[PDB]
Amino acid sequence: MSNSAIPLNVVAVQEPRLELNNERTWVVVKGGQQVTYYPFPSTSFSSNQFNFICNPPSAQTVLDRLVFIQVPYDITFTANPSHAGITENLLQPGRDAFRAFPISSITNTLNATINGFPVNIELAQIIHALSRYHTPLKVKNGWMSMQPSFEDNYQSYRDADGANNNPLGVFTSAAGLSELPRGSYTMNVVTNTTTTARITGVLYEQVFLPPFLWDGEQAGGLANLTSLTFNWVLNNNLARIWSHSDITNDVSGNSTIGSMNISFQQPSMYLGFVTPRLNIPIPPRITYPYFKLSRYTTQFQNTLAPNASSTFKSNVVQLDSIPRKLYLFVKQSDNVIYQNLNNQITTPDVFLQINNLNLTWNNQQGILSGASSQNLYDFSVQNGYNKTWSEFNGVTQQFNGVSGQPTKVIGLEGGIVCLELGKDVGLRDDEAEGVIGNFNLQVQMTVTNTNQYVTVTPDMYIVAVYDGTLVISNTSAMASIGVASKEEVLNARITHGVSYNELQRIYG
Amino acid sequence: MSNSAIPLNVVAVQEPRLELNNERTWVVVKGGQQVTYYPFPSTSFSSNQFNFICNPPSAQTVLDRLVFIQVPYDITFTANPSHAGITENLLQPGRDAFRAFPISSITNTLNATINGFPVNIELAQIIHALSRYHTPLKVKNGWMSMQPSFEDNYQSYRDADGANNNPLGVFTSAAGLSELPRGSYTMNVVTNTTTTARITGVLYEQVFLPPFLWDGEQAGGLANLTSLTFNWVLNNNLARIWSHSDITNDVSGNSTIGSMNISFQQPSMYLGFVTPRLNIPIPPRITYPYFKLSRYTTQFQNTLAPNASSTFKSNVVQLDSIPRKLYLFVKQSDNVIYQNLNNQITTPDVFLQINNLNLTWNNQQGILSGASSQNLYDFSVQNGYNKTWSEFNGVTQQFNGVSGQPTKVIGLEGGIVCLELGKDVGLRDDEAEGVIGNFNLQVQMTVTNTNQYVTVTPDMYIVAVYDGTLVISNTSAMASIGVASKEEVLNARITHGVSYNELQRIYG
Amino acid sequence: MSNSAIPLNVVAVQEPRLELNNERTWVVVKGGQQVTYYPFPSTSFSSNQFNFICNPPSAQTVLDRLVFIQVPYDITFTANPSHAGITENLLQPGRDAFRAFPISSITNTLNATINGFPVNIELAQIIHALSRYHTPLKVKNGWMSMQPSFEDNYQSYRDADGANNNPLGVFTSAAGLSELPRGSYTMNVVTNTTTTARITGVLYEQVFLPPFLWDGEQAGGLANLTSLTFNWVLNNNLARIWSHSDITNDVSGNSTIGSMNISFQQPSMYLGFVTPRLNIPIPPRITYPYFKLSRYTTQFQNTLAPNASSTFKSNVVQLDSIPRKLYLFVKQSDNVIYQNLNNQITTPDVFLQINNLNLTWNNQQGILSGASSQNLYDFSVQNGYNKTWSEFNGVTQQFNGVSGQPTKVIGLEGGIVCLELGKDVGLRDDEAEGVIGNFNLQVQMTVTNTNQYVTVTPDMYIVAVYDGTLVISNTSAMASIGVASKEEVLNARITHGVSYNELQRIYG
Amino acid sequence: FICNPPSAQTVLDRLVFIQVPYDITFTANPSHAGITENLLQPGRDAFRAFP
Repeated sequence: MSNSAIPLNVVAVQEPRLELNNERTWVVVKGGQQVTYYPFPSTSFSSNQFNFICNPPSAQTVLDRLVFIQVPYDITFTANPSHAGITENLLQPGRDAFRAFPISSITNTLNATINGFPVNIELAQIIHALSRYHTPLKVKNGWMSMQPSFEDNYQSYRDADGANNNPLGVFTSAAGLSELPRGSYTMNVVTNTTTTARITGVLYEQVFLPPFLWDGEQAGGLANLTSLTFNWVLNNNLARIWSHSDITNDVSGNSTIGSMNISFQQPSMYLGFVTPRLNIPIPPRITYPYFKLSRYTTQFQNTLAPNASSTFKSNVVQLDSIPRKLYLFVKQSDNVIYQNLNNQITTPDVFLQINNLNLTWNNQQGILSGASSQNLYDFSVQNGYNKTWSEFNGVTQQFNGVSGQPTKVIGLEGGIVCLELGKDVGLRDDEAEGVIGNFNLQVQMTVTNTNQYVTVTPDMYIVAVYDGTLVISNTSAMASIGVASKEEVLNARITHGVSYNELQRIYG
Repeated sequence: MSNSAIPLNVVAVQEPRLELNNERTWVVVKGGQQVTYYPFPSTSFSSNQFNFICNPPSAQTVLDRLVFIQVPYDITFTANPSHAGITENLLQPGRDAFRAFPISSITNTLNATINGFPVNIELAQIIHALSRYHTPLKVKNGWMSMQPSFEDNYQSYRDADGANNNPLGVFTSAAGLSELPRGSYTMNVVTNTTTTARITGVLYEQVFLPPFLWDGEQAGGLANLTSLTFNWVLNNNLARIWSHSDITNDVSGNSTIGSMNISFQQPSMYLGFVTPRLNIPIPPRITYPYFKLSRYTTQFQNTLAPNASSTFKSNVVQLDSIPRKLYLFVKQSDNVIYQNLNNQITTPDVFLQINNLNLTWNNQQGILSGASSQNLYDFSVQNGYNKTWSEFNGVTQQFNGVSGQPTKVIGLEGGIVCLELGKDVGLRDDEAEGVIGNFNLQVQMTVTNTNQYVTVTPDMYIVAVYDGTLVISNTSAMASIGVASKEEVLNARITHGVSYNELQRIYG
Repeated sequence: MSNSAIPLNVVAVQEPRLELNNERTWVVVKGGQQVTYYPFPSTSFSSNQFNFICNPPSAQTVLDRLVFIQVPYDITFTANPSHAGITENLLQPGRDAFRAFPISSITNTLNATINGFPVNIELAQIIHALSRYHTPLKVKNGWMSMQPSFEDNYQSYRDADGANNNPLGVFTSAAGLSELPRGSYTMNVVTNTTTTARITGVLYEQVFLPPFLWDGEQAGGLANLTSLTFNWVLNNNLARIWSHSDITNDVSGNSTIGSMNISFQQPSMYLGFVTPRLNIPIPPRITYPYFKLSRYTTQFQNTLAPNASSTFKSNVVQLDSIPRKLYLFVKQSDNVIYQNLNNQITTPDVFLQINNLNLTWNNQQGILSGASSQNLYDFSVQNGYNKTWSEFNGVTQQFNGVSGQPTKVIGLEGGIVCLELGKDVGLRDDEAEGVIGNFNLQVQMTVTNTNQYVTVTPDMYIVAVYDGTLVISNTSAMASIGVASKEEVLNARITHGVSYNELQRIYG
Repeated sequence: FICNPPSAQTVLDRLVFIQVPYDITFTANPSHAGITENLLQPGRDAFRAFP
């Protein structure tokens, strides 16, 4: 073992088939009596907003972390003059089902308040970008399963048809043990005929936003609470619920659908209070890890079309502590596409293809000054991108064998680049993930439009996410955002106790 | 770090791109010399039952856990009178296959014995429930691979044709890197015509039993046995092996296929016997974990069709130990569907969707009642259920273009629950999962038949599993269940050292 | 206690739902300042060979391990007389793509000298068999996604279309969240008509060989080089880079395609150097792991068609030391398939099916003699083979319903049996996977041809990874095999601390 | 009907009932036909109890 260059300690291991002797230990798994599910109905729900107020039955019963809300709906579509003619029923087999995920993609903001202190997300904007990280296949089949979940891979629905991974298709055509397309999801059709269609059935969505979870892995649930309350509020159009594919759109211009009407009925909310065993006691005061996500958008001009390039820069945005990570991407601008039921229904949620990023921390100019666009797709994947290199930089050259119509090109969805802040960006001496505060950040990346058909006005985004502890001791909830001392983030002993692979799990 | 509401300890770990220093030892992996595999041919195989006896090469051998049996078969179908025609070829491309898993669904029971003490899980029924449960896609493409294993997901084959996820499809049409359909299994067809078919082949099955694992993890193999012996008994019906879609049959319940005859030849099992290094000694008395499964059933003789709901009580059952975990699924009941070749060959293995399951403990009444079928699906995907929410509570719409024939619904698959008691049942203090004191349960559950065409008569199953240690020593095998004493569950010190996500991989 | 003498220890773990006390420690993640990536364009790249010279900035700046090289390319074709004609575009919708992975398959060898001492791995023949091995579904969509990736299942491209997993096909037809067929990759198509076609893109390639990677699973990167240099040499033929399917070509028959010219444009590597922070200091000399990939090959004069079997009887190859792993397969021979192009493009890379393997490793002289050909597959899969058993030993029955054309069999690739040395082959006591000695092995295996059309002329392969540590201390790089000694290997005390799946990860 | 108690300090009285407005259309099959009496008959027609 020694005798080669440096000497090294020697150790031996056992091929797994035979331990055989090692100390065997019998382990009993304790769990407090009375795990029960209590469904609260909504107090004071409205078309554009819902409200709940749920009290854990008693102080000292731990409430688990996964929660969700089921909301029954309805819809009616109507044929409009004068799309040149309509033959056949408005809804088609492979043409249309919900956007993914339907309820939250309409939500403006979701605020929840716990033990008297409020904690909010901004759901409408974050989710599609947040959704690609970092669901392994196993976990897209996990809890994700409840709402429709197939992310829109295609840059314009029209071209999707008629394909095997067409994002909105019938349950058949899914290949065995995979993600089923959005059109698989079930609901009644009261009636469906030319000139009119009515449809109805109850659909679930998970509450997102920390400390509530939506992933593989469980964790210790909040207790001891005295209050809770979950206020939604949904942005005003409500046409973004449904999807469409423009193949069926009339040749000159117009659509079959305009216009549509959406309901909701009282929606319940499902949570689970687990009281614990008398003998084992639970601390008087206790601390949970809580993240806190923010968005910053900046629209740019002029629009680029049909597939040309340009550059964009952002004004300096100053933050209060290094965020855990920072997402970036360039979406088709919202100010456009909120015209018309038609546009809102037809258009997909995919980004524009980043051909190079250059960003700058205060006092460092040109981080990743000349990093391969492709090399950006290298990390993450490292933080969990989970979609082939072809999705990233999406354009697929597909050719046809006949004389002599030229071969058509498909836009395939741009990328969303995420750099973990301490690890990938690089960071000065005596600074760390939750230290405070006040550094400036400015990012100038360049984008190519890929989408063939439409002239796309663009827009940039940034997302931050902050590491933060939150102590909740009944009755109150002080949550601090700078939890590490500058002089104690320098000179902390290192440790090979925990592998950095382990931290990859605890996420939000 | 401190300066929080509570002071917390600090440690620093580095990003993985540079460790870079630590004490990195070299490591020799030393497992015993002389591995080998024998092919024991079965003395006294008949048409009803197979039976082998296998003794280890000698003392000082550790038999490895993975065991499997291979068995050359032969089948002749014959066209029946007088559905004719009958035009075209008996057997079609994506209409016929084996049923998955074949030689396991036919066999009644599989008793083996170690050192004189007989362990034995009866196979029929149980396999179909367990198969779905613990396997993910990485495991499925491992050993599980040998037998046909694309488990049925269409309420009836009739509609199944011909989507890219048809359970009995040809190997072409299964996406790359997914579960392939049952018609991909090599069998060589000496002839296929109208009025005649004959197929020769050999097929592998994985002995399923408590001691053996059938999943990829490998753990110490049974040392140190002197004798071993297997025993399979096949049900006399034996036509259950083949599966065959409805579509071709007609005009009215006339199926082409009736009736075939199946023979077998000379089945042989394979065991792998390692012998450990002479230097390193193995203890004279070892203790393995040993799980014991046993299914209780009550069939009620009522019918419901095609989509009505109702409810039934499973009926009292007394027990001495609380099981580790318990499954509960209402399936289509076999007293019907065994008469006629017709029913026997074409009816798929799926179960009925559940609306609400409500269990009652001993004197509890009780319990877990108020949990939406939606919430019932949360646990488990937590112990690994591996299907979407779509397949569970399975019934899905399909849209229909052209005017004005109505859109048609498609039944998908049944939902099969499972709740490890301590984790999901809730339990009175002093009662770990696997002690011994007297208590009894009954389970009542509402259910709906979702399949579209046949009157289906239900029944129930409750499959419990008990934990205990089986101590193998030379020469004998004591088995103990309820190894903990009731006083001992109180006053057992909690260890943070072990974690719960580990115990999911120790199953089971 | 107790109750299972020998009585065992009892520890009680908590439910995952509730802890709720244990040491919550805030973990400051820290990695040194200023990561940066720089693209190294080659000077003296030529169409036949190309080579880059790229040192790190200084000593004491850790160099990352994943490196990759992108190469812009230009290809034109010409219509081949006298199959003509010949209607339709040369290229076809799903009859043509890149062979995967392209750059490596065409390149004869590749040498990357570290800190002055050269390390090289013939790349042309090794990669195809090593590829199938260590890649899960997660990783296939991870880094490796960058080049065309989808591997060959069918034995003759001719048959496969139109199949949902036919390896060359447009993006549509590929189901969601899976390995996509090689057609979907990008290439600007400038002109395509009968009698010509011109195409150009920029295609990526990971550099392969140790210490670089690969499966990430990122690890401690190389520090501290002073110089680093890469050369590739590319086989003269160069036509091997394209694919094609036999279906298009004429009956006799001539191929529609011959001939074609390929070029390159500046092609450039990409590698990023972190630099460490002032607080934490990195050692003067550090030791990495490192493996080498030998290849030994022997070919036989006897041919066998269309689907008959025989045996060999491999030439004795003598091995320098016990090697970590061995892969041994029988492929179609390289002597043929380098003449006349048509076959050279048409032929796929799949192996032949193994019926019995029996090899004389260490005076045992019978090894795996009587182990069922199925059994090898399973034991190998314990090493990650990631392909369903059906495809290993590939031959598949597919029948039809038209009276009365005979059913046809498809050839489906063979397997590549691999056997880790301590775990599978067994070793005389006193032998470990590192230890230097002098022994030689001679394989002896039967093989059956499966593909229906061509007369295969077979040949053997045997690949092995040696194990040893390499120590980089500027400016030096002594590498050593056989680091542990024989007196040392025996007597080495075994740990229970580290386990075995850990030793599964550090593969390279 | 998902309804919430007003204060949770107010006892809820035990008798509860619902009311459903409803609408039926009858029509005659041919044959039996015909038929010459009103499709609803003075003494031969009612709701089943309790409907």
